Amino acid sequence: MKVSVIGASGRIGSAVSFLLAKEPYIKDLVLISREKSLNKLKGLKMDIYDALAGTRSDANIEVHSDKDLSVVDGSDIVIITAGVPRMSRLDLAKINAKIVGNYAREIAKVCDTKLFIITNPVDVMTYKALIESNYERNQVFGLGTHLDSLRFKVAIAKFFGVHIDDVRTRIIGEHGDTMVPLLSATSIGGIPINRLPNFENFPYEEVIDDVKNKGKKIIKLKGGSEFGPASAIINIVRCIANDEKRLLTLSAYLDGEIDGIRDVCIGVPVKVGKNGIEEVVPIKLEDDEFEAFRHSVEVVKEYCEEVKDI
Amino acid sequence: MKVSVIGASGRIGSAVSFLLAKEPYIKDLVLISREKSLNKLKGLKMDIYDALAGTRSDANIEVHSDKDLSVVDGSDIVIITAGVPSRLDLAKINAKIVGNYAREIAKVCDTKLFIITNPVDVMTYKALIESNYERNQVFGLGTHLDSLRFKVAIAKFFGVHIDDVRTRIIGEHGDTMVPLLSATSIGGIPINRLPNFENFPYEEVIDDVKNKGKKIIKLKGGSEFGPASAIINIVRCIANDEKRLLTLSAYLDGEIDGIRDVCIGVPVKVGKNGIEEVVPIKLEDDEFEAFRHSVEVVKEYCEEVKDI
Amino acid sequence: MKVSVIGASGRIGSAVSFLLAKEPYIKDLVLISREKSLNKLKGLKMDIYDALAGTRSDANIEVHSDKDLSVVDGSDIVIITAGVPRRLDLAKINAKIVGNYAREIAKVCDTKLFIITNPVDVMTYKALIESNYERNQVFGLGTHLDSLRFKVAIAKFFGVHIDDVRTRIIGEHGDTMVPLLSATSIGGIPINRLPNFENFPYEEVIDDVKNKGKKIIKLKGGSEFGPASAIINIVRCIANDEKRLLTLSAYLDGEIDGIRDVCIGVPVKVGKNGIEEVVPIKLEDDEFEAFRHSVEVVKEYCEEVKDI
Amino acid sequence: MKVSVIGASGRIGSAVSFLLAKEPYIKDLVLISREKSLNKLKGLKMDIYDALAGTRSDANIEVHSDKDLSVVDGSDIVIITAGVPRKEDMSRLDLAKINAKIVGNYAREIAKVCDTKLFIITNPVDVMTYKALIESNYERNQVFGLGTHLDSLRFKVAIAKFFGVHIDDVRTRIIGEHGDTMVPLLSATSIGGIPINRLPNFENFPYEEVIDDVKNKGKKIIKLKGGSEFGPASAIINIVRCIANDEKRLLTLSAYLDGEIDGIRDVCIGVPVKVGKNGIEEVVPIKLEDDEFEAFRHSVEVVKEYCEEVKDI
Ligand SMILES: NC(=O)C1=CN([C@@H]2O[C@H](COP(=O)(O)OP(=O)(O)OC[C@H]3O[C@@H](n4cnc5c(N)ncnc54)[C@H](OP(=O)(O)O)[C@@H]3O)[C@@H](O)[C@H]2O)C=CC1
Ligand SMILES: NC(=O)C1=CN([C@@H]2O[C@H](COP(=O)(O)OP(=O)(O)OC[C@H]3O[C@@H](n4cnc5c(N)ncnc54)[C@H](OP(=O)(O)O)[C@@H]3O)[C@@H](O)[C@H]2O)C=CC1
Ligand SMILES: NC(=O)C1=CN([C@@H]2O[C@H](COP(=O)(O)OP(=O)(O)OC[C@H]3O[C@@H](n4cnc5c(N)ncnc54)[C@H](OP(=O)(O)O)[C@@H]3O)[C@@H](O)[C@H]2O)C=CC1
Ligand SMILES: NC(=O)C1=CN([C@@H]2O[C@H](COP(=O)(O)OP(=O)(O)OC[C@H]3O[C@@H](n4cnc5c(N)ncnc54)[C@H](OP(=O)(O)O)[C@@H]3O)[C@@H](O)[C@H]2O)C=CC1
Ligand SMILES: [K+]
Ligand SMILES: [K+]
Ligand SMILES: [K+]
Ligand SMILES: [K+]
Repeated sequence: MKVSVIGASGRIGSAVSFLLAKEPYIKDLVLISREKSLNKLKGLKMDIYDALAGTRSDANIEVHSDKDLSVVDGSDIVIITAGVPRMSRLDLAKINAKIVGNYAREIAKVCDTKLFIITNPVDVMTYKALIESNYERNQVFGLGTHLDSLRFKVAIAKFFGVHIDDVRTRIIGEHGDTMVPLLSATSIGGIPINRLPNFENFPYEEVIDDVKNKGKKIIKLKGGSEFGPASAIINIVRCIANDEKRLLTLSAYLDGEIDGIRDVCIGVPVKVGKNGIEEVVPIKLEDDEFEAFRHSVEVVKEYCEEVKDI
Repeated sequence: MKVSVIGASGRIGSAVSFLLAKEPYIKDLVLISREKSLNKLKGLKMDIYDALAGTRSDANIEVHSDKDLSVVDGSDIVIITAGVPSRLDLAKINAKIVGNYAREIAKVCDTKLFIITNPVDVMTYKALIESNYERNQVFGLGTHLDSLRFKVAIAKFFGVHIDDVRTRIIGEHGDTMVPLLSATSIGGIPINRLPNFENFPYEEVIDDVKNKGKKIIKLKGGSEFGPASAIINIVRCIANDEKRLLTLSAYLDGEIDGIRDVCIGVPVKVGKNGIEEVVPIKLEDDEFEAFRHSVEVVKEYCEEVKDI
Repeated sequence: MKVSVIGASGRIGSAVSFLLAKEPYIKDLVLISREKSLNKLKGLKMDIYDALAGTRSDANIEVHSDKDLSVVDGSDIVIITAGVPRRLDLAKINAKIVGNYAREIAKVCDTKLFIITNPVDVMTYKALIESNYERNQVFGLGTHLDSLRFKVAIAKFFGVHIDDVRTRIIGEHGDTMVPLLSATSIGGIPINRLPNFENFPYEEVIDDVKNKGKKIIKLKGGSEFGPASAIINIVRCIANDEKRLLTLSAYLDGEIDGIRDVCIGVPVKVGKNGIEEVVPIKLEDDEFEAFRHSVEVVKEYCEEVKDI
Repeated sequence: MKVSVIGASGRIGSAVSFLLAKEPYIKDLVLISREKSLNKLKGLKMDIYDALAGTRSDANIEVHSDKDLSVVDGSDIVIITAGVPRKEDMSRLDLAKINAKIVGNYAREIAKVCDTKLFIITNPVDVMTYKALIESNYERNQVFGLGTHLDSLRFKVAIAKFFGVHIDDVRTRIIGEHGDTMVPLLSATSIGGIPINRLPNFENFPYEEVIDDVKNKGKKIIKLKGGSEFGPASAIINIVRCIANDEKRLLTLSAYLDGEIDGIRDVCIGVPVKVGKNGIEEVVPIKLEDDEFEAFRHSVEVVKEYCEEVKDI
């Protein structure tokens, strides 16, 4: 497999590149940056190679500028982590829709691939990448409410005193304040947490608000999330690599699977495999959660229109 | 961690010895068998060693007989996979086997006993009584194996990676299972809230699970790799103190409806101290009743093999 | 990746199937046996599925007899473990088995043939000829396993992790082995330079490495976990195009001292396309002479089975 | 296992915390920082936790400051990545004097709390490891640094990218100082176990150029990206794994010598060390060639001079 990370010079880009080179199935890895940042990537290449030596891993890392994206040909996934530093949730959306749109257009002129969008707003940037690439919807997806579901997993596991991996929850909709945390998909060991001791003392609304404000807290404290997002990305790349056909949650295009909702890219239950988003699974939603998903689809559609012509 | 396997010459025993030797935490593995089978273990130690050479692993594998169980001293866990393949007959014969091994082990050291011998929910109770060990240290691999088989059948009907399925079965490792369809979820999403669940043949699936052990015994001769890997998950949770909610044959002292004096498959939080608590999950109505029925039948068998 | 295991009902074939399904790249695994063992395979498929559920792995296992080998088409690799277990007579018996299998596999598709049947060098040669496959596509697990056994012996005498040891044995998987002390290392450090090499019983250890197969057969009934894990390493090298310098039974076409028309254990670069290169390392005169003798006997046995 | 990373707010420290949290044997991870960097660690703990949610891992990350180091009590290892940024206007002696006080104060206060292993990453790593062993008054088997091992992995990268081989198939050793007095052991350099002198095309290996590159690779990574993080962090994890699972592996680390090599004593320098549950369990005295052994004597002499220069800091 060959994966090209556009934005490898950044925080998430560099972490994703190192974790990706370690991945056994990743043979070739193309690190793409703006020409000015290319030296930062040279030092990433060296650093990653050193880690590969101390990880019993190997990869052909390959550092290029963004000038000619023909270096991404043969790549099965092009992870776009490139984003301007932040200026509202709409303003950065116009700047980053410019960036992601140009990257998707040029990538599509060069080859056919799966575009993994990490730039924020991730649902709007995934929609912009799909629009400008003219790629089929199975090929363009963004890491969205999955990172939120991982932060939720942490909160639940720490409260219930279990290995973080034993918790498995799902949050759909916008990677933002209009999240739709599915408490019916929240379980420790496959057992719904409502049926577990002390769920009555679980501060769910506090925990969900904290989950919503965790990205901001990490920006304010360290300067931005890097390892959490990067690990979440390696999961998706591994699913695509080994055709694992897994029910995951990704920002993908809806075309009537869930309540006839179309013309948007939002967090949805999807079956990921070698062909990207193979199907948007229409999981049965409670009435209150389905309403919240409709609302997040409304806000995301408004934002998507504000950058459709960018 | 030092783990001793009693019955390593068997199907499950040899598979579990190879897998445990590969585990990084396992530093000392003590294989044990009847003297008449000790040579089969001497070969096993060799073959596993070569496997360790080709898996980047290392382990100090000692091979001994069951005549001096002092070799199990220092064993964090002792996995008893020893036993012969009439139900009350297998419970009585394997109860002599497991009870003797537990008594002798308890005279050597204070370890945790992982009973794999069948009837597992009864051999686990026999091990606990004949050891006098604290309840938290004796546990058995019961409904967990059945839950992995159910996991397979679901993951194939719904066309997902098996590991995206996560289910749970409680009660007896036997025809009185209590499968928790309310605790069956793909991606955390209950199957009841998933497309095509209507056409999921739950009843056929659970019946095939009930007899999958007998069908492997008929086709291959006995479950070897499935049971072994299931053992390694428990050994890992104990070694790394993962404090995970699993399902094991464990002693009940009233955590679930005052049910006591029974070792049965239950939700248990497992860590460095074996069974750390019997978590009383809120069961459904039909489920809790099939669980009291499984506790009833299992208590019958435990009585039938108490004077053994 | 799709791999077919021809001979999966066997001891080695079953361990190889369980480990191959557990691998993340193996998406399809086609287990093939004679009709008389097809049921044994359908319980292996079940048993492995149960392990895959307990190993967070998944795969699509397909069980078929050897009657119609069209079930192997699409395989990147076909691992032939089918073979009468254990001299020249065994070569003839298994040359018929391997020759017919390679003939019918080559009539079904073009694939890589990983040959485990013994005499592995001779059987790899017979597979190459009877399939008319390219020489980069046919290879066997030969002296690599001897090197892993030498690895165990060295690591134990020197008190180091088994994986810290790295040695090379070339030539035949047998009594014409050519152990290369010049390549035996610990941490990359040649063992001669290490402390206490003067006390290492090299000749006794190599004699033991040669007879280790015979001893595992006498004590347990045949090697399975060692050879299976070794096979996994080779399959993984192909599946990830690791381009690792390994030792495998491969066809020589003059890379080493103009030695040709033989499939013998040699240093090769394994990758996506199989034997990408036979690397002619600098062998001492003594080692090279032993390699020439080994090649001689292997060619004698290869001629004795040239029409079988 | 409980590992305390002092200096986790940095590049090496944060990378190492993330990897250690993922390690299955790490149950407690204590991240320590200056009081002005504690927020940078509370963001780190969160980020790593999210990573542990997406890596099927779990750990109890506790975030404290360097004021009270009674928080590291119970640690099997304390990895000190604390160090000053090497500004261009800083000599070797200047950074040695600056980081000798940092490492010495941390060693003294960590010893006042408990008895643990001190994994020194701060450069000059040999001199800092020596200062930490001295000011901790610990057993010499318990204090050890990451030195020529990283230079060895970089040599491995340069070898495996020249010979067209997987990186892990190359195994080489560099002993001596994590610096210009390095002693690369071409005797201990191999591919698949085959010494590389016995390999096709060793004639054209630019070994001397390669070694000068491996000697300046850290400086180049600093110039380009700002400092290595993943290389040293992964190497650190390898050492922690050998200690935790008692693998008894022959590694190369900065360790104290008490005569194992030609009566060379009173120096923490890069040497072959069998690492296990008890840190440096033996300094293995491998048979170095004459030129190699002279170069090692030289590296020891220079490192002893650096140590005398920071003996009273
Ligand atoms: N929803 C999710 O899952 C998450 C999404 N994110 C998003 O991912 C992005 C990456 O953030 P992060 O990497 O942490 O921060 P960085 O700012 O460190 O990454 C910025 C990267 O984007 C590149 N870049 C900046 N401006 C432009 C431009 N005008 N044109 C092209 N490339 C440009 C930078 O190159 P240079 O080196 O020249 O600056 C650098 O490669 C952010 O947009 C962030 O919002 C963040 C966390 C989680
Ligand atoms: N808990 C679970 O989910 C499962 C448990 N099992 C149970 O575990 C046991 C092992 O099954 P399996 O290994 O597959 O079958 P095997 O018969 O292949 O293994 C038998 C093993 O038990 C030992 N053994 C047999 N009889 C005695 C005896 N009288 N005293 C002491 N040791 C003895 C044997 O030693 P020797 O070779 O010397 O006879 C050998 O080690 C069975 O009781 C089986 O029912 C099996 C599968 C599922
Ligand atoms: N070089 C290596 O690394 C090693 C290679 N080996 C070799 O591999 C072979 C298998 O070893 P092992 O599995 O332990 O032996 P087993 O006897 O345990 O299994 C034999 C397997 O070979 C198949 N087989 C036997 N005879 C025939 C035949 N006439 N036609 C087709 N298939 C046949 C069997 O099918 P069925 O089940 O129907 O009988 C079964 O699949 C042996 O030849 C052995 O020498 C073994 C160890 C080390
Ligand atoms: N042994 C090897 O091969 C390698 C060694 N290193 C060495 O390890 C150290 C860390 O490198 P790196 O993390 O990349 O550099 P950074 O500057 O990125 O991080 C420096 C770290 O050291 C801490 N620190 C700085 N000054 C002091 C002080 N006076 N007292 C206590 N803590 C302090 C910082 O905390 P704050 O946030 O307050 O600044 C921060 O945690 C350096 O000394 C470097 O030379 C690095 C790589 C390889
Ligand atoms: K890789
Ligand atoms: K081990
Ligand atoms: K698989
Ligand atoms: K951990």
